[PDB]
Amino acid sequence: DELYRQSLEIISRYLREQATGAKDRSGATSRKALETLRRVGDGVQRNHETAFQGMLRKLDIKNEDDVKSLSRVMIHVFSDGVTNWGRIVTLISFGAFVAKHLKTINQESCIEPLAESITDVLVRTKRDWLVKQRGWDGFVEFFHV
Ligand SMILES: O=C(O)c1ccc2c(c1)N(CC1CCC1)C[C@H](c1ccc(Cl)cc1Cl)CO2
Repeated sequence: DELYRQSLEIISRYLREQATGAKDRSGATSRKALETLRRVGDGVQRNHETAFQGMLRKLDIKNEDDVKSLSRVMIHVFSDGVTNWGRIVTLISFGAFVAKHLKTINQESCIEPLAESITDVLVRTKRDWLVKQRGWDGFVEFFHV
């Protein structure tokens, strides 16, 4: 699955850099995908901060067996709705928000697994749409400014 490896690399690096605050095959897209993500994902976290605040709170993340359980509550929400790049970035954006919180409570070791949960669901349930959109090229294309 190349579409998956690439999605995991992107979402993973975004999540890791967002939490750490420090930067870390299908090259000439991934770099633009990550670039677009930083821009719009940051916007989404900013303009939607109080809703993110409240959700993180509703979630109550205290430890490792809180992230695992997460997938339940997460598939529930990304899966209810229409497919568009706007709901995908909010999916990944909140993921970034959770990652920020994890490094706060010493559970940075659960960031990569978190990025996996997110990636598994994004490409497991909308893989065909992604293929249709030409993957991350569609993403970058959609958000040009
Ligand atoms: O309604 C939408 O357009 C919408 C689209 C996607 C989306 C969400 C809302 N949610 C809910 C909102 C309120 C706080 C963000 C977060 C959720 C989610 C993403 C990542 C993790 Cl790590 C856990 C969860 Cl639970 C699933 O991703």
